[PDB]
Amino acid sequence: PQITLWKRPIVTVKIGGQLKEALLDTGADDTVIEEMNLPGKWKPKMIGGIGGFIKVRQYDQIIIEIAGHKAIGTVLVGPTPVNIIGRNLLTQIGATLNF
Amino acid sequence: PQITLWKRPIVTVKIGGQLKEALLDTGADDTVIEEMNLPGKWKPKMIGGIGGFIKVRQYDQIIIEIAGHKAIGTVLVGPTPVNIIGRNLLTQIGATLNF
Ligand SMILES: COC(=O)N[C@H](C(=O)N[C@@H](Cc1ccccc1)[C@@H](O)CN(Cc1ccc(-c2ccccn2)cc1)NC(=O)[C@@H](NC(=O)OC)C(C)(C)C)C(C)(C)C
Repeated sequence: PQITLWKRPIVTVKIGGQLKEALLDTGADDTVIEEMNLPGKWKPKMIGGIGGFIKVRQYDQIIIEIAGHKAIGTVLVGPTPVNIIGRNLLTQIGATLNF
Repeated sequence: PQITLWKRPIVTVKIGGQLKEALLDTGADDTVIEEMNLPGKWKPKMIGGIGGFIKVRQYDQIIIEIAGHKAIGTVLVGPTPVNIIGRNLLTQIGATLNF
C-alpha cells in the first residue's frame, strides 16, 4: 500500500494476541510498544527520544503483524505515548520512503 | 528517490543557506533543527516526544531544500538530539511511505 503523510501514518498491528494502532516511524531505530504484559524473558534497556531517555523492557524474537505483513524481531515495551513501529521492523515488511 | 530503511534515512538539506544532515522522519509532526543562527522572526514553543518536552524557537515560512527538493515552511530550532525533517515538510516534497 501507499501511505501519504498528511496525517500520522498509523496502521493496525497485531502483537501478543492483541490488536493495536501503531505509528510507522522512519525516524525510529527501534520498535516501542505501550505497556503490555508480554510473556517471557526480557532485558533492561534505555532509549532516547527528543526529550530524554526512558526505561523499557527489551523482548526479542517477538511476532508482530503490521497491516497484514508478518514480521519478527525486537520489541521494546515501556511508557511511550504512542505505539511506534521502527526501522528494525519496517525493513522486514519492505517499506520505503519515496519522493 | 526511493529510500530503504536498513540505515537511518539521512539526507543533506540546505537551510539559511547552510548545509546540514537531517533525518527523514515520518513519526515527527514537526521539523526540528539543532540550535543555529537562522534569518527570520521566531517565537517560543514547546514540543514533546519520547523522554518528554523541550523548548524550541518556532520560525515560520522558512525556505529549505531537502535532497534537492524545495520546501517553505515551519522549522523549529532547539536542543534536538538530531536534525529532523517532519511531516510538515515531507508532505511538501511529496514523500510517501510504501510497502
Ligand atoms: C536513535 O533514537 C531513536 O530512534 N529514538 C526514537 C525517537 O525518539 N524518534 C523520534 C526522532 C528522534 C530520533 C533520535 C533522537 C531524538 C528524536 C521520532 O521519529 C518519533 N518521536 C515519537 C513520538 C511521536 C508522537 C508522540 C505523541 C505524544 C502525545 C500525542 C501525540 N503524539 C510522542 C513521541 N517523534 C517525536 O518526538 C515528534 N513528536 C511529535 O510529532 O509529537 C506530536 C517530534 C520529533 C516532532 C518532537 C524512539 C525513542 C521512538 C525509538
